Formats: sequence, C-alpha cells, structure tokens
Amino acid sequence: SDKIIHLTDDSFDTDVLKADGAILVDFWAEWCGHCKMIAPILDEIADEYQGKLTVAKLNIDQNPGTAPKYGIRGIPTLLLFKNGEVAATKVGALSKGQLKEFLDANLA
Repeated sequence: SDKIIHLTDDSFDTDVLKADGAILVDFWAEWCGHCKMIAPILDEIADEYQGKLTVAKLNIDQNPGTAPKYGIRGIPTLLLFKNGEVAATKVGALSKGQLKEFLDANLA
C-alpha cells in the first residue's frame, strides 16, 4: 500500500493525465467489499510491475469528482491510462492472474 500513489480529485490530473507511460488506477470505497479482495492483489502488482507500471488508488467517497467524468457506474473499476489517455478499463473484481492478462493485452 506504500508503492501505490494515493490520488485525490485535486492531484488526479498531475499523477494520471500528466503521467508519462502506464498508470493503473483503482476506483474504490470503504463500503465496497470486492475492493478489499483486489487491494492486496494490487499491492503485489505494484511490487512486480515497478518501473514499467504505476499503480494508483482513488477513494470515490473522499474524492467524488473524478469517477463521473469516466462514466463509472460501479466499483471497483480499473482504468489503465497511457500518456494521460485511457488505454483500457475493467469493471468488477478479478484474480491476480486475470489482472496480469489484462495488462499484457495492453503492454503491446
């Protein structure tokens, strides 16, 4: 949880849209049960993908402003950004293996 950038509505443009390369963003809240499943999964991915992928987190309760701009209907939603632009999205939980697949499908 230390390698993950903690985003706010205020920082999101700088840490995501101004960000060079690839950023995995996780939209989550404290009441979301399956957000707790993928949190440790996201910690391990940040661990292993360190240097070719940044993992970042956004709490939608503390930061209500960003998720509507991407028409996010449910959490957890993962958005993979490349050079401030959406490369891919994933709505719902997944396993660690599945997330690696997801990333390979996009890391050309």
